[PDB]
Amino acid sequence: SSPGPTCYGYIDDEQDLALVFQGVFNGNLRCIERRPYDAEKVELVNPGNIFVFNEEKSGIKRWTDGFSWSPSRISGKFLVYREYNRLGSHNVPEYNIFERAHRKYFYTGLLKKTFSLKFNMTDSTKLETFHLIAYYTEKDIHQGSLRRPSENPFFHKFRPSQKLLDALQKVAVGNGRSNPS
DNA sequence: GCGCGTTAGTGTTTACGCGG
DNA sequence: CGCGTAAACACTAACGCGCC
Repeated sequence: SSPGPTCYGYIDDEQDLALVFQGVFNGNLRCIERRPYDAEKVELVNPGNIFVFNEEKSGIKRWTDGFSWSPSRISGKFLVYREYNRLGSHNVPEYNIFERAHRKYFYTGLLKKTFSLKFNMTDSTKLETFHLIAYYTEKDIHQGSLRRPSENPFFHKFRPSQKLLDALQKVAVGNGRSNPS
């Protein structure tokens, strides 16, 4: 079934995030308003797919796509997860194969990164929570087949308000020590 | 539909590695 | 130390099974 991604591309840094969020605040980019159905979940997971949803307005606090994910790792201010399956007995790279006893599993190459932003949206300081989910693949990192919002003319009009930029820099995960090259 | 035990998503906490 | 990685752990939403 048919509601789809909020936009298409790849998120690398806060500038990419800011454009997507601003695009959502303006109303050009449509957020997810309800949890996907079981059959809708299978389609979510396509590379380049980006989803944004308001926690309060949608009732979604945790995003579920029905796939198998590794434990969370930190990459800057993002959380990253890796999809894994079990073997047959078709072949895959050695390093991508592991074995949680007793059975043997492998990493597919599909990846998910997440980001949460708490941001004022009227008077007072009641805060709404915006969730961002982005799917991509290792392969798309080599080929560079996915477009970043910040290098995509479509997002240019979504130039971020300073309040958004400030809110984004205030964000941290675990110890604030994660900082990949 | 509802109750209830299990799994999983989202982080925090704690531990590991190393330049110099 | 200061910087950066990465595994362990804790919380509980969300799932899914039984019901028959």
